[PDB]
Amino acid sequence: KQDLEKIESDIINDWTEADDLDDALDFLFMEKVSEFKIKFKDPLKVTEEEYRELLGNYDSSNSVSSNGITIDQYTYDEDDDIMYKLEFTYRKEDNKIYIYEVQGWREK
Repeated sequence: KQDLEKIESDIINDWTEADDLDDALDFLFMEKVSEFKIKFKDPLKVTEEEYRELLGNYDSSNSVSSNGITIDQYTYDEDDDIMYKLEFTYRKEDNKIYIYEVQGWREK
């Protein structure tokens, strides 16, 4: 019954859908990408804090939400007068965020 040595020796875990998206964002945020759009047949489930981790340090935001949906917009002030706009379309119920759509683009 000393297989609990196996349990503490165990490496976990750790990946989650958010991590997987976050990793994509990493790519999609590069200076060379001018704009991307990702639509989800089945929405990408995510926790409130997982969602806050995906946003990381925007300068400003605005969101609007009629019916079950929230179009949430985020701004990242960049160099040479360029704003970066990230936008998440999502239903939330509750404490768990169901992203139906992510969009990115830049503006002067």
